[PDB]
Order: sequence, then structure tokens, then C-alpha cells
Amino acid sequence: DKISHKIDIPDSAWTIGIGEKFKNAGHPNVKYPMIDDSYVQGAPLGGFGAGTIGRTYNGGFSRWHLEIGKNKYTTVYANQFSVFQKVEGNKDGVAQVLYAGEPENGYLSSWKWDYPKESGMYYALYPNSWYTYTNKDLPVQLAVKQFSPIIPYNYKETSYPVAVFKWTAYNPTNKNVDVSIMFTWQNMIGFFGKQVNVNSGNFNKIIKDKSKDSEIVAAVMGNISNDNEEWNGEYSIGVKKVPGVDISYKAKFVTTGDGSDLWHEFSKNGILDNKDDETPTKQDGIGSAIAVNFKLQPGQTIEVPFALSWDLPIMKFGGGDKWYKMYTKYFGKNGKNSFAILKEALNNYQKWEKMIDDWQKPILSNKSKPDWYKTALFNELYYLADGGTAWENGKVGEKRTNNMFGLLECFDYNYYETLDVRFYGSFPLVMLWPDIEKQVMRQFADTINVQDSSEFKVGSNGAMAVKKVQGMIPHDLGSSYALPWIKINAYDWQNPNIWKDLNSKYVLLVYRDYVLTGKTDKEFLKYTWKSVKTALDKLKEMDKDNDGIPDNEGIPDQTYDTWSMKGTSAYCGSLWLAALKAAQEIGKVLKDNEAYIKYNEWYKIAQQNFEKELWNGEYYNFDTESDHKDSIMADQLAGQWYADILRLGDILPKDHVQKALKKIYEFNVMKFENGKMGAVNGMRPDGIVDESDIQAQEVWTGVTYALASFMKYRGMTEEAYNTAYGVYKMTYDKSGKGYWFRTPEAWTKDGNYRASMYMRPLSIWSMEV
Ligand SMILES: OC[C@@H]1[C@@H](O)[C@H](O)[C@@H](O)c2[nH]cc[n+]21
Ligand SMILES: [Ca+2]
Repeated sequence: DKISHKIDIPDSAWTIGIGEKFKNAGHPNVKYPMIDDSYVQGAPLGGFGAGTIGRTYNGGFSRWHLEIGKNKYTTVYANQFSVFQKVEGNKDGVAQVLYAGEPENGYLSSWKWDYPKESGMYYALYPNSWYTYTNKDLPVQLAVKQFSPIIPYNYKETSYPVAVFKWTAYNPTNKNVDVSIMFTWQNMIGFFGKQVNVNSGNFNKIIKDKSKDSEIVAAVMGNISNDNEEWNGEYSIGVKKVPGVDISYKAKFVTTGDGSDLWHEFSKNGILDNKDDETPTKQDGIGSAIAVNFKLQPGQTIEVPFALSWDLPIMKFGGGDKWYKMYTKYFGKNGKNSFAILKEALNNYQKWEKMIDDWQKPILSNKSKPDWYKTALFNELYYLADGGTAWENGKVGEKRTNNMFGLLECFDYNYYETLDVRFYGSFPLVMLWPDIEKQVMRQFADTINVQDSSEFKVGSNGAMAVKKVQGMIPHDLGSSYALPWIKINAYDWQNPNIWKDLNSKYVLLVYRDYVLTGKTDKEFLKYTWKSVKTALDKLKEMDKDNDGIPDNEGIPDQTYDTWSMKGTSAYCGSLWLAALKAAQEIGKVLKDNEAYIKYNEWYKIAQQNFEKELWNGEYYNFDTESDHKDSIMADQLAGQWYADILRLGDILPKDHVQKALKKIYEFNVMKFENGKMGAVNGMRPDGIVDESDIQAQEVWTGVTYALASFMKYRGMTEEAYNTAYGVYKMTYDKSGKGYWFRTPEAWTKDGNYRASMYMRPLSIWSMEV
């Protein structure tokens, strides 16, 4: 490996060998079908709301999130980079697809598949990833850096449906070597969203953009239809000329054939036919190829950038609504703009690299933090793009000031912005994209007094319940299978209108968003104030014994949606205390004296009774009325965790908080698989895991990272990082279960999981407050 020194990969990048088999992989531990796409994954490409494409560590374009809200795992085999090399003096060269695998059927059988093992590495530090190719039959060593311009405090480039592939080639040998790099792509119009005739009318064209000191050559893969529909648009691949390289291309090869129409050209001398051909296809799948060829002398390095764009302007949801995607603000809505997007990337990628370096540098340059922590901190952010992210720039046929946004809970539970989860998972948005975060919270504010009296069947018990109650915050803002932003509370396993955490978490999120953006946004507090007061006032009505605290009802009426709480719970009780303190402070800021007084009065009574009912001398009891009320809950003081972040001070005595945190580390962490797997949710005082429900026996990745944050703020530095390390290990390490780029909600002691690709573990960013 002589190529590593010619590029700059951070030591904290996650690494794996190209073609590596992983032996320890976890699988779902639930009874009904659940997504398991395997451990062959990678860091995604694509901006927020753009649709994303997961290119795996084996080189394949395999995890398709281009249909917004859906996860489709299938390798499109025509989509590849390939290499040709010939040493000066030899009669033949060699050609090789850079993919550690082969197609299942006979399509593209002429291509040279099965990139060999132990011949290259994959590296990832989101939004960047890299491959190196160090192969005994490839004298010239190659590397690529791939990325999309995902940039904090930037709402423009961050939305773009584009990826850059910056290649570096170096000749460590003593002979001249001719080298070609080829990018192939299938015309994927019709891959989704088209009910019949899926390739019909697809056609490819070549764009040559020549202007002084610039030549770009690109293929634009579109359809002859000018219809404005979810399925229609364009893909483009292309390359920018640099000194010492020539460009060749092939506009049309057949993907549903043996591929020799292309490969016979590339494998001979690494140079394509430059054949333009705009003939549309009928049944056959078609693709395009863009290549560069150059000669490298001994010791010579060259850099060449390729790019990929996709202009699919319209997203359609299952309930029928069609919306334009955010990037259309910058490039247009007609779906004929892929080249413009590609060109912007090829002409500005060096600037984008620097912008990414500039935001990663403060963390990467901090030598007090271990590299493993940096690996997790950056790579967990994959989910902001990969989470079915929807970001609208108008309803088709409809202009407003704001652009609505939604991140999925996950794909198995296809709900936008699940609020009990975003309480944990939204830290990166408030910290890095706060205008999105505040927009999402205003979306929730607007729903507070919505009332939908139609009824739905509650999954857990079969009872009928009202869809949406006035004054109750919704669980979620809908499903991609239905109508995001329009039809809320798609979730139906429990009735969220009686949940005891949503209204308090809503208030805490509002105040968090004010505090963590500088305590300056009075306008945001003003916008949300009526909803805050309404939310707390409605929750107070659920106090059934006048102890000043809402009563959990002996069912799962909060985020642990199969784990029953009854009476005053540590979890919901502490959230309530903190929400009351937050509302007091908002009242002060807004000069609402009567609100300050009322919430102060409720706070003092509730605080006294919380302490009386639950403090047992060592920790706070799970609740006051359950069968295992004395279980040690990992999340027992979630309200105090948020109070620390919001700078609301002590809601409970410092000494008792410290004892409780120490107890949690001693038990829920250290007595669970020797503290190497995170914090199990519920542990009995005898040090055996609580078996009352499956959720008690689960480690929740987002709960554990948030607990680590809590410990860290409280000066329990070793405990904090040790607790978080188990989550990192299970997700990324060779000794873990292979969950990189699909961090799940939960695992059990055997390491098997529930709900991969989950929002909650984005809470690792609470460790950076
Ligand atoms: O894992 C627990 C989570 C809950 O916290 C969410 O509120 C809910 O939408 C849901 N559905 C399935 C699983 N879950
Ligand atoms: Ca009560």
C-alpha cells in the first residue's frame, strides 16, 4: 500500500477490507418479518431530501433510498468503476471491475468480476468515504474519495442529489503504465414509480461542455417523455478533464445483455468508441460509460474527478400526494437538469472538500478524544441522509415561505419525526442544521389543537380510539405509505393521545432549541408558546390522585411502547418536572407572569412528591405501582439529563443524581455482558436483567448514548465513555455484530437486533453539547 500516503484519510475512519467476509453478524430478534439487508453496506451518497444511494464497501451501488421513505436493497450491477492497466512493453493489458462480487444471472457476463480479496480497503468518515486498490496485478495503485456536500449551517449544497468521486493514481514501479478508469451507469428511469413498460422511452445523450480551461464530458440518461411524475427525471455521470488525461465515452450499451458491446472496447486498450446514439429503448435496459485514459511514468501521481447526479424532482407518497424535493429550488423542477447539477459538482468539489474539512476539524483535532468516539460521532450522521428524509419545495400543482422536513423513525416503523424518539435523535439537527430543527418543531406546534374524531383500532389491545385529540402532541407526522405532514399519528400500536411523555418532551425540545441556538430566538418561543402551555395543561389533567404528577396507566403509554408503567414513573415523572421548569423559564423570557407562577407552583409540588415517592436511598424506583417497581431503569432520570442541557439546574438533588448514575453504570452497564454492550434498560436490584418485558432486556443505542452524555456532564468521564464504547463496539468493531450504517434501535444480550437504520442513536451528538 503506497497509495495511502498520496491521499488524506483520517485515522478515525471506519475501515474494512474490500471483499471481507464478516462472521459475527446479528439478525432480527422479533417474530414478524423485519429488514435485514446484511452487513454489506457503506456510507451513503446524496443530500438531505434528495434520495440517497448506498454504495457498499464491496463497491456496489446497492442500498437504494431514491424512492423517498423506502429502502430497496439490490445491487444494480451495471453501476461500477472499472480499471484497465497495461505496462509499457507488454502485449496485453488487464481490465477489472472494482466490485468484490458478480451478477447472479448472465447479464454483463463479459465483464471481469470478482475483485480479489486482500487487495484494497474501504474507509468511511461520513460524509466522506474512500476505497484503495492495492492489487498485485495492478502495478498502478489507485484510490478514490467519494462524498456529497453535507455541510452544517448550509441548506443549499446539503440538499443536492450529487456525489463526487475524486480519483488518485500513483505509479510506484519503474515502468510506464497506461491506465484507464471507467464509470458505468444504468439508465435507471423506471427503476421505481413506473407501473408498466419500465425501460420504455429511456435514452442516453452525451454532453461536451468545452470552455477555456474546462472540459466536462457527461452522459445524461433520461426518457423521451416530458411528463412530470415521480418516476421521470435524469441521471448523469461525467468527468472533468485534467492535464495528461484523455476522455472517451460510450453513450449506449445494453445492460440486459452480456456487456461485450462495451467491454470488448475497454478491455483492449481502455479507450471507448465515442459513439453517440440517442435511440430510445423499448424493453432492453441501457446504460452509459465515461472513461479517462492516461500514461503514468515511474513516481507520477494524477488526480481526476468524476461525478454522479440524479434529477428526480418529484416525490410521491402512498396516500397520493406529490411534492417537489428541496434541491429543485436551486436547479429547477422540470427534471431535465442533471447535467447542471453534475457541472456544479465537478467545478466546485475542491471547495466542498474544504468546507467538510472545516467542520470536521474541531473534533478531529481534539487529541483528548479517542478516535473510536470520532468514528461513531461522524458515521452515525449517515442517518440524517439515509433516513427516508423528506424536504419539500412545494406540492405539485399548488408558494410558501418554509420547506417542511421529515426524518423517519426507521423503515420498519415508517413514521416521520416520531417525537418520543426525536427527543433523542434530533441533536444533530439542532446543533448543525438548526433552521431545519426549528421548522420541524413549528410543524409540531401547528398540530397541537388539531382534532380528528375519526377512530382507529389500537394494535396492542384491539380497542377503538380517537385519531387525534385537541391539546395532545402527535406521536408522528405521518408515514411515507400515506400522507406525510398532512395525516399525522400514523402509529397505531398504542394510542399516543394518552402518552405521558410526548407533551413534556415537546416542551423540552422547544426550550432545548432556544438554548442550543444561543438564547436569542424569542420569535421561536413566541410562535410555540401557546402550544407549550396547552401541552402542559392537558398533561396535568392526567394526574388522577392529585400528587401533581401525571399517572402512567399500567400500560405502555410512552416511548417504551411495550413496557408498562403505572403511577408516578421516574421516566415520565422526571420529564414532567423538567418540562415545568422549562416552561417557567419561557414564561420569564416572554413576560407571562401568570404562567411563570402556575408552572412554578406545579413544579414545587411535583418535585417534592417525585422525590418522596421514588427516591429509595440508592436510585429512583422505576415507578410507584408496577410489579417490578424497584427495577433500576437506565433512563430513570431523563428529565434531569435534559435539564443539564437546557441549563435549568437541579431538578433533583445532586447527590441523589450522582448515586443513581453510579448505580446505573454499576448495574445496567457493568452487570450486562461485562459492560461491553451498552446499558440494558431494566435491571433488578439483585443484578439480574428485568424480564417483565422484552424492552427491559434490550439495550437501546440512543438511550445509551444519551446516558453517556448525562454521565459526561456530571463529571463521570470514564463511565460515560465506557458506556458509549459498548455501542461503538457492537456497531463498528470486528468483535461486534456488523451494524455499521444501519445502527439499530436495540439489541439483546446475544447481540441480535430490533429495527436497523434507527433515528434514536443520533443522540450521540448530545455528547458534544
Ligand atoms: O422501539 C420502540 C419504538 C417507540 O419508541 C416508537 O414510539 C414507536 O413508533 C415504535 N414502533 C415500534 C417500535 N417503536
Ligand atoms: Ca399522580
